[PDB]
Amino acid sequence: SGAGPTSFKTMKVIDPSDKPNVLILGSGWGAISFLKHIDTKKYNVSIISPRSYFLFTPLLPSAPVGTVDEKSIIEPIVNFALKKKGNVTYYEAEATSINPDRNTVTIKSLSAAEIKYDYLISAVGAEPNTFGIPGVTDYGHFLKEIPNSLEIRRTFAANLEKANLLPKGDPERRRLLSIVVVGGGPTGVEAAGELQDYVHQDLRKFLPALAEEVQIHLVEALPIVLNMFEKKLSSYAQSHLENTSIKVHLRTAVAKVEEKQLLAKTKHEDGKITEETIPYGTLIWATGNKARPVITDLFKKIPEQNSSKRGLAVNDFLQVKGSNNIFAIGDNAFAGLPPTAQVAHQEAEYLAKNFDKMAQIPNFQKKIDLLFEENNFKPFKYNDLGALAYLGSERAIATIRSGKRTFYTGGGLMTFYLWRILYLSMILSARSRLKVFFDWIKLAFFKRDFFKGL
Amino acid sequence: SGAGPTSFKTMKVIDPSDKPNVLILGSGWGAISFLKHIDTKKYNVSIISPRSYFLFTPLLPSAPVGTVDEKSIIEPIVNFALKKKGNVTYYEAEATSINPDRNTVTIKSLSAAEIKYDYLISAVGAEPNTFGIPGVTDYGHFLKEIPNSLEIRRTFAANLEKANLLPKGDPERRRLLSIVVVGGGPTGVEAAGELQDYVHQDLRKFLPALAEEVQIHLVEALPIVLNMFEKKLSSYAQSHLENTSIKVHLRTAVAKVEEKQLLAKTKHEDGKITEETIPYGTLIWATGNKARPVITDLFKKIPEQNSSKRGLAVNDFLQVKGSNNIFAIGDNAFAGLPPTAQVAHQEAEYLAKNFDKMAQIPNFQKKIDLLFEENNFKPFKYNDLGALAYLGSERAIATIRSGKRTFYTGGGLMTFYLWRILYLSMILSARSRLKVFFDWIKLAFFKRDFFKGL
Ligand SMILES: Cc1cc2nc3c(=O)[nH]c(=O)nc-3n(C[C@H](O)[C@H](O)[C@H](O)COP(=O)(O)OP(=O)(O)OC[C@H]3O[C@@H](n4cnc5c(N)ncnc54)[C@H](O)[C@@H]3O)c2cc1C
Ligand SMILES: Cc1cc2nc3c(=O)[nH]c(=O)nc-3n(C[C@H](O)[C@H](O)[C@H](O)COP(=O)(O)OP(=O)(O)OC[C@H]3O[C@@H](n4cnc5c(N)ncnc54)[C@H](O)[C@@H]3O)c2cc1C
Ligand SMILES: C/C=C(C)/C=C\C=C/[C@H](OC)[C@@H](C)[C@@H](OC)[C@@H](C)CCc1oc2c(O)c(OC)cc(OC)c2c(=O)c1C
Ligand SMILES: C/C=C(C)/C=C\C=C/[C@H](OC)[C@@H](C)[C@@H](OC)[C@@H](C)CCc1oc2c(O)c(OC)cc(OC)c2c(=O)c1C
Ligand SMILES: C\C=C(C)/C=C/C=C\[C@H](OC)[C@@H](C)[C@@H](OC)[C@@H](C)CCc1oc2c(O)c(OC)cc(OC)c2c(=O)c1C
Ligand SMILES: C\C=C(C)/C=C/C=C\[C@H](OC)[C@@H](C)[C@@H](OC)[C@@H](C)CCc1oc2c(O)c(OC)cc(OC)c2c(=O)c1C
Ligand SMILES: [Mg+2]
Ligand SMILES: [Mg+2]
Ligand SMILES: [Mg+2]
Ligand SMILES: [Mg+2]
Ligand SMILES: [Mg+2]
Ligand SMILES: [Mg+2]
Ligand SMILES: [Mg+2]
Ligand SMILES: [Mg+2]
Repeated sequence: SGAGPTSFKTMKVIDPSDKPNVLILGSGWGAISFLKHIDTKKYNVSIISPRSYFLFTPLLPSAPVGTVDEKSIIEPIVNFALKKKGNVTYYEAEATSINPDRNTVTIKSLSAAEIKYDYLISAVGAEPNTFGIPGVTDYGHFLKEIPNSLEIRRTFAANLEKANLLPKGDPERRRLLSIVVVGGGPTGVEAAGELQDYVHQDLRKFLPALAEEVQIHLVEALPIVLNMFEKKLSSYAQSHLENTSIKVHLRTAVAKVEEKQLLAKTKHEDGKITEETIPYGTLIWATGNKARPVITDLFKKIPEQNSSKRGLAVNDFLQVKGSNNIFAIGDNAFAGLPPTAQVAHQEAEYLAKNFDKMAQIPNFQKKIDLLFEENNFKPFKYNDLGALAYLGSERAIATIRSGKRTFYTGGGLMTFYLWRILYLSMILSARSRLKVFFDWIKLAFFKRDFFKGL
Repeated sequence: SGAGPTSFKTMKVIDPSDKPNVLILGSGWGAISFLKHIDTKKYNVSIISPRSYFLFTPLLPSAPVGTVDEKSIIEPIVNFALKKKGNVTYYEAEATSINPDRNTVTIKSLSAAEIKYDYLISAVGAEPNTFGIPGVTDYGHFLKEIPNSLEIRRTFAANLEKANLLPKGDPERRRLLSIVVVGGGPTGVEAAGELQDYVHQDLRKFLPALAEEVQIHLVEALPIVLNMFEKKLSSYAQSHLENTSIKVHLRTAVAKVEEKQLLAKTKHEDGKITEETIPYGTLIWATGNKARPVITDLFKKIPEQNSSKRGLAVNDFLQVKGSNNIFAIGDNAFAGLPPTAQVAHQEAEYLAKNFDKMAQIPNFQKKIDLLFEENNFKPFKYNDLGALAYLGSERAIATIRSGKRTFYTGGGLMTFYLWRILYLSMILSARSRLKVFFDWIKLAFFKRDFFKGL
């Protein structure tokens, strides 16, 4: 086919086939968690993704400022594939059309056909949502993929360089040193906190006059940040952010983004609506999920998905409603659950175990959930294990749970240490775990590397 | 001035001046070793260099394949500057003309004036010499600066990708997997060895068919590799290189480099001259020093330098012959010594100590060596401490000495461990030392990162 140059087929065995062809879309939390658990001797497993590596997304906000290095939080797909007992095929390409009628996926490669399947596992994720707000794509940076980390560093480094040539009182200097982060979830909060850490811990030590003039803004439409946590943790988080000099704009929406300024509209608690023009040098847009084009295209082809908006509606067995043989997990699937890596991972593990049982029942190996129900398959039940968020300045919040029971809840320095330990344990490869560990040790003794060219 | 955006002046004290203006050209072994030892309270110290960081050159051959990371072997100049007690000025620019008549250096910035001096310390180094051989600059890669490391990785990665799409017996596949390294000194030998390590230790584990078809060529005009070592070590080195499958072409000169092949001419020991067309995919040109344009320009302006070729001829006090106030150290200076980091470092330390004594004698602070001779300054005496070279496959050679006495001489696994320990001790910053240490630990457990995009 016309797939990219990082494409492969592993060769653990000599392929004759009798086995169903299982095609996975994506190389992220859902796809790779599924790959880790799927039996590649029961099924012929293929993967379509434009990205030849897994990204440990929870540490992406640490990468732009060099708290961790970009290499440390990625792992090539081939390394996961080579742990499998059977053969794995990877096509470096993006799915452009899912064709349920003829059981194929049309692919195109950026760096260059229809790929057949018996079962499809869609895990392409979601893209950042700009909500049609003008100027976001022209002037803002997303914080979603490794290239975004590099772009943010290049932008902020260039702004610091330009600001440094202007006199202390110049409003252009002040503007160039202004950062606006939109989104009060973990990504935006952690982006803000990591930037504030860089500025106050490292930049201050060699460019103190620049550092003291940096202003970080966090903008969020809801009345609180981190609304997945209990109220006292959200309040603690906001108070801490404010204590580190981050200006938090709650109940605030960005109406437009222009080149050198953006318009923020606040609906205050008293009901008044005010507008503020916020000059900015660096805009990070860290909010909103929306369905990718290949997914919104699929909505039109399955009657039961015609009303879908956020993602593919899936049943208790993670089948795409209206399809006998397409499953969806993670951010591209709507199952009434939050768009988190935790959800993607559990969905993937559940689904892989279902595929083990499916190989024992002849009807699967030759009312869409009839066979699942007749054979007494348990429905998927998400177990919320809690939530973590780094807040800058060696503070984190954490709620740790399982079922109705909460084991731990709190914030402070101890919680930051817990945050680090838990994140290390959740990294999917030993290589990436060691690299992140070393990044953090180096950080205890030395400043971060903040190089525009590396 | 019109210097680049990484330019700075440190502000340890409030500058009034009475002190001579000492201007350093470069940010490499000579310049940074000199900076480390120069008293910035006795002198107003400025630096002109287009590169805002120090490069630990002895580990550059390890960088293309990810034995070490590029970040690990560099250190920003500002970090050395901030260790000094006085103020240090850095201009991100290249010296384009040294103007001895008016005691200035003309600068231009790549990323944009005449800078005055009382004393000039030239340490701009030398550039790779192609010897006018056609095609070297069109098709070859130097191995001199960080961007070259990135370029070599991009080229070899792209070649492996292309070769992987061709059938096992295709001569284009074989060509794309052919590497030619020109130069049998430490740089070329280590480049070859590091590439052979990557191919046989890492690539082989996931692309064995590609790996087994890679051919590395080492081409050298002299009858032996590593001619700075004793004969038995050179012979051991060649034998080891050959034992790892590197084809060593001694007594061989490259007559021309074309796009897909180069012509190698061998004068055999029996006197016959043969030609071989060597197909290649990656060419690394790791031989020959030549004077940079700013230096060859200076030859014409000082009568005593009119006959100079290799570099500025310097006297026993490292003064440029024909100048009262220009000194030169490292590869841009000819003192009858080899172009090595060891020589540059000793020259720099010697010269900085001379500047300490110069500040005590009024004639320096307001026959070019008359004042040095009258005041009984000791001439510079190079102390050869030995030589080290990595050979791939966990083997190194080492000769360790001081004066007439040799403490150690040998090759093998133990010498490789010694090579690592010695290299770590010679890195100029604790940050870089820790990063290299961590790179090597990670390598003991995991494959190298060989990413075209990072
Ligand atoms: C910066 C950041 C920090 C986060 N932190 C946390 C956290 O701390 N905790 C938490 O629970 N969640 C976190 N999340 C959310 C979590 O990353 C997502 O919920 C998770 O990525 C969902 O997994 P997924 O497999 O659906 O999507 P992803 O992991 O995004 O993977 C999607 C994959 O599909 C590929 N792809 C895209 N288009 C196509 C196409 N057309 N065809 C084929 N493949 C395609 C992509 O390249 C990618 O490999 C974070 C997200 C971000 C962006
Ligand atoms: C890959 C490699 C491996 C090596 N390994 C070893 C080894 O193991 N042992 C050993 O003893 N030696 C080694 N060397 C040799 C050693 O690096 C040189 O002898 C040493 O660099 C000389 O120091 P220098 O200060 O003269 O030049 P450099 O260290 O090359 O520094 C020159 C500086 O001048 C700057 N510059 C260039 N043009 C201008 C301009 N117009 N104006 C101002 N600044 C300019 C450059 O950016 C650079 O900062 C190696 C060299 C290479 C390339
Ligand atoms: C009786 C107990 C049962 C039945 C199961 C687990 C019990 C204890 C666990 O720890 C031992 C659990 C408390 C601890 O870790 C799971 C939680 C902090 C997990 C919280 C947690 O997890 C994630 C996770 O697991 C992922 O997987 C790859 C991915 C994730 O995206 C970042 C997360 C995640 O963001 C969070 C917050
Ligand atoms: C009586 C002893 C005296 C008076 C002085 C030193 C004695 C022992 C030393 O080790 C303790 C010495 C043996 C040991 O290290 C210096 C040698 C292996 C050094 C060999 C050595 O050195 C370099 C060096 O030093 C540099 O400096 C920055 C830079 C260098 O470029 C890479 C080198 C270098 O390439 C080599 C080979
Ligand atoms: C007597 C017997 C033994 C084995 C003694 C071991 C002593 C230290 C260990 O190293 C060897 C070390 C690994 C261990 O203890 C600090 C941590 C995992 C504990 C948790 C811990 O603490 C931190 C810490 O304390 C810091 O302090 C300045 C800084 C830190 O980051 C900013 C951390 C940290 O991020 C974590 C996770
Ligand atoms: C009983 C009391 C103590 C303190 C015991 C300490 C044991 C190990 C140390 O780690 C804690 C370790 C740092 C130390 O010993 C291996 C090295 C510096 C010794 C020199 C050494 O050896 C290597 C080695 O042996 C390897 O083997 C598979 C691999 C190696 O690279 C490829 C090296 C190596 O590159 C070096 C420099
Ligand atoms: Mg995925
Ligand atoms: Mg992702
Ligand atoms: Mg998904
Ligand atoms: Mg996603
Ligand atoms: Mg230098
Ligand atoms: Mg250099
Ligand atoms: Mg020099
Ligand atoms: Mg040089």
